[PDB]
Amino acid sequence: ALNPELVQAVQHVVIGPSSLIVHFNEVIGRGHFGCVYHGTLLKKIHCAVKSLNRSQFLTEGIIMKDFSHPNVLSLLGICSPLVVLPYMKHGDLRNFIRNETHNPTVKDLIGFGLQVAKGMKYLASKKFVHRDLAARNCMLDEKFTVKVADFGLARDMYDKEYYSVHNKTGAKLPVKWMALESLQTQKFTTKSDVWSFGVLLWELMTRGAPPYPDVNTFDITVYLLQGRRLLQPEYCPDPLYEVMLKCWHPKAEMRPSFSELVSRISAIFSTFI
Ligand SMILES: COc1ccc(Cc2nnc3sc(-c4cc5ccccc5[nH]4)nn23)cc1
Repeated sequence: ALNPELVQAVQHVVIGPSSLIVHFNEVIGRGHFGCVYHGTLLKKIHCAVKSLNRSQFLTEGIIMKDFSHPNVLSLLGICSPLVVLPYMKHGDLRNFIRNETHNPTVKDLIGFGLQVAKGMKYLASKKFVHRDLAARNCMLDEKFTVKVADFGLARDMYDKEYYSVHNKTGAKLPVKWMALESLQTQKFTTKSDVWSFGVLLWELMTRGAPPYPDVNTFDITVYLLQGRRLLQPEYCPDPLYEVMLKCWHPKAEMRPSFSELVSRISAIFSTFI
C-alpha cells in the first residue's frame, strides 16, 4: 500500500536490522516523541538510537539524510520507527556550558556560536527553517564539535520548562527564543531563526543563564515592546553584543543573514588568542 516511488527513494537511507544492535537496557534520553538508546552499527559504529511512539511520513523524513554538514546533526540511517543518529558524547550545548567542571574560555564560547552560525548558514541555504534554535537544541561530539540538532526525525521538546501554550491555538512555543513577529503570528522564517540565534549567543556568553528570568512567559511581547532587549553579558565583547542587537532588529528583513553572521563572528573570534 506504499508508494513504490517512495520505496526505492529511501533505500539509500534504510539500515538493515541485521546491521543494527539497539541496547534498550540503557536509557540515555527520554523525550515526548520517543526515547534515545545506545546502539551499535555494522566495522562497528557507536550511535544513539531514537525510538518513536506508535509510516510514509517517517520514510519521507529522509529529507534529513540529504543534510550533510560538520555543524549539523547527521542522519546515519533509519530502520517502532528507529532514528539512527551519531553519538553525541558531550550532550546538549546548554547543559555543557552550565557544567561547572568544564572551563570554556570566551574564545571557546564564541567558537561554539560560530559553529552554530555555520550549521544554520547551511540549513538556511537548503531553505530549512529550524523554528526552535536554542542552546538546549544543539549538541556536542567527542571533539567538541557543535551540531545544530533537534530537527527532522530528531525533533522533540527536550526541556518542557521553556514552552508555553497559546490561547487561540494549542501550540506550546519557545517564547523566550521567538521573534516579535512570530509571537504575534505564530509563523516562522529564517529571519526568526536569526532572532533565536541572537538569544543563543546570549546563552553562550552567560554560560547558560535562562533569558528574561523575571518575565512570565507569553507576556514577553509586552516586555519587548517596552523598548527592551537582553542585557550585555559581562564577558561578551562589544561587537558581539552589537551582533545580538542586529539579530533582534524589529524589522525581520533588516536582520543579518546567517552568511553575514558567520562572517562577522569569524572576525570577532579571530581577535582572540
Ligand atoms: C547522546 O547522543 C544523543 C544524540 C542524539 C539525541 C537526540 C537529539 N537530537 N537532537 C537533540 S537536542 C537533545 C537534548 C537532550 C537534552 C536533555 C536535557 C536538556 C536538553 C536536551 N537536549 N537531544 N537531541 C540524544 C542523544
